[PDB]
Amino acid sequence: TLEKFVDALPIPDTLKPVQQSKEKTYYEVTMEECTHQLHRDLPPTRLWGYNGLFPGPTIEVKRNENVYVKWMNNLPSTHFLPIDHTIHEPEVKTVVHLHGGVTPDDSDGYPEAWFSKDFEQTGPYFKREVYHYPNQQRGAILWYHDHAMALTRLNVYAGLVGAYIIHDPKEKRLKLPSDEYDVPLLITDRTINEDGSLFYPSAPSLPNPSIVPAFCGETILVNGKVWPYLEVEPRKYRFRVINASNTRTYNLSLDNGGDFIQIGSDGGLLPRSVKLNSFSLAPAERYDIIIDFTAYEGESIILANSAGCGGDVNPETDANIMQFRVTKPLAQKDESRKPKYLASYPNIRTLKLAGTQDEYGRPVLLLNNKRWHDPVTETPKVGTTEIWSIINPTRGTHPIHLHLVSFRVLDRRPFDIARYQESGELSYTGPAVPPPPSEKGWKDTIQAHAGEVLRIAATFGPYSGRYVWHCHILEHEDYDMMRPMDITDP
Ligand SMILES: [Cu+2]
Ligand SMILES: [Cu+2]
Ligand SMILES: [Cu+2]
Ligand SMILES: [Cu+2]
Repeated sequence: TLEKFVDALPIPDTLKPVQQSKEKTYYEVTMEECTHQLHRDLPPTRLWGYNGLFPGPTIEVKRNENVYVKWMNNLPSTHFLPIDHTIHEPEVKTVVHLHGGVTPDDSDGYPEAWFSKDFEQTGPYFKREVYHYPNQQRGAILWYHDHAMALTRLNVYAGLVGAYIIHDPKEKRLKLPSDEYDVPLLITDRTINEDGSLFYPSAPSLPNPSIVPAFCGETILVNGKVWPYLEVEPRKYRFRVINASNTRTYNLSLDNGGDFIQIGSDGGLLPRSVKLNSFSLAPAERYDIIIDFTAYEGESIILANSAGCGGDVNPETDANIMQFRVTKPLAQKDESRKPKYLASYPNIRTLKLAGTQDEYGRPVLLLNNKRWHDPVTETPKVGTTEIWSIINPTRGTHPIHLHLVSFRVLDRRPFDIARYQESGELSYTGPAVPPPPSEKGWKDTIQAHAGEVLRIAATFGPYSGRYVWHCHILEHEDYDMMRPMDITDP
């Protein structure tokens, strides 16, 4: 296996605008086939990257900045990863979803709004080349990634992911670590062949290739490098932790026993910070955290992982994320702060997660037993608030993502799965459990654990139109755990 901690952590450059005035900002981003070395001891890997970079450039914007992005496809006309034609016209389709963006529906990256190279061919919902991000929303860690119909697991795995940070200037009074002490950590597990090429499985009378129900990579990367190290000064740092992996959930900790200070979730700052010894981070979740290296001068500290992916973690491989080396000399005094008080925050629908089987014996994962192409059923009225009760009788956790909105977690409550299985009866085996401090703020991707009913409260706005909701395990999303969502307007 590849030698851990021999490559420095890349920090993606911040994208510079093509045009910026006091009232509009214009970006252009091209998807390019490119080659990048993922580890000291590997030949360069063929990847698909935004602006030919992996991860894509970090986009930084201000709350309410009027932002436009022209996302362009400069990619080959055939894919280099295994395509399964049975889960359903150009072979390569792309569309960019700004995950967590409060976005009008024609700029949200609808799966059927894809386009091929140079917009030559476009899907049925294609409408515009330049996407509009009004950014009228809390400061927060967003990220952007491909969302093309039936291809999302492959296009993201190929490298099409990037960070997107909304800065709210009113938060600058909290004096949280900033500038070079504010670092995104995009975590992606991959399997890499001896020759440096990406491996993605082509099989689980099955079709060949065949989609797989889950992908667990052999190696962990952060910001596009295998098991990297980051030299840090002995002071406070802010890290924007993004799980950009297809399937893998991480459970992070520090091997010197230190704590994290969580300050933010998907939808922005928590109401109050939380000292944590460890945390779970499923696909597309983000943790905004502070690590205080002040008391750890000279130490090497491993960011460790304890969560299995198709088996227990391997102490020599996926038990490891990255290594901090507290050996950078202090440039200036640490003027940053770790406040404990961060922010002040002032119909019912029932949805069933379940899996069936297709004609080939493969599992198909479904929301409410509906296919993607079935007529829409989740149709809340713009401006209305709903409580969604998400019932999970399956064996595993599903990280559920609702587009457009962020939501509040009400509670989780266990139920007997065998009983529910047959009579369809919701017989609770314990009291509801309110969200921990980590989930007392705003979320947009939420772990619905096995054998539990999860309740969330969302207000559906400010925009109306056609959106989606789905599991963010991309191997589930593509087959077929995704549904349209119409926010209706009278
Ligand atoms: Cu996403
Ligand atoms: Cu999303
Ligand atoms: Cu799922
Ligand atoms: Cu989505």
